[PDB]
Amino acid sequence: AYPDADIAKVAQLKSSFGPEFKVSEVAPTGIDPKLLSPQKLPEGVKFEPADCAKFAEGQQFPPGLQGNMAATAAEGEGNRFIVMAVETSEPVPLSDPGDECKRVKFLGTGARGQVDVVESPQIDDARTVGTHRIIQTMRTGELYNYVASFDNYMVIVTANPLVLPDKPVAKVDTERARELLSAAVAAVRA
Repeated sequence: AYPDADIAKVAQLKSSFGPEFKVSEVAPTGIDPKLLSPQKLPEGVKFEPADCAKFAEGQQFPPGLQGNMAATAAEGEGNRFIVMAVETSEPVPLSDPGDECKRVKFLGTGARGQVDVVESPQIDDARTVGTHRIIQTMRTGELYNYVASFDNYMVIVTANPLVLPDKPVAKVDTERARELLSAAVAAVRA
């Protein structure tokens, strides 16, 4: 379907960031599901709605998947953006909450937080899902995740405030994150 698709083409998105950004890259290499999924929630935390517990974990990559990943990341204007492109031997099941689970809260001794579905862009022949994770750990850590799924490809944009010692926090540029997702999918596909 996507004959010339190549996760290595995420390198193209370097040119999507101005001189105020520091850009880095991860060359194509075997997948590491731990680097791809949101960080694991602590044990014993309780969920609300309780039936929405799975969606709190965000996009998962099953431990059996084979595949490769490449990434482009940028830090600047008080944000970090990571654009990851993944190709697997079969499609990754997409995490896609219904309205019942568009907000999940959780609470435990080590942690408390919230995972909301947020607007994500329409991308031709792809499914897209956006979330906003706000996590307090023993304190607040925040990020936006945008996922695009097509065939055996998955593209993930993660955007978070830079939290630097003794500096104020900036708001996340979610507009830029969403445009990075569209641009990355178009770059990877052709």
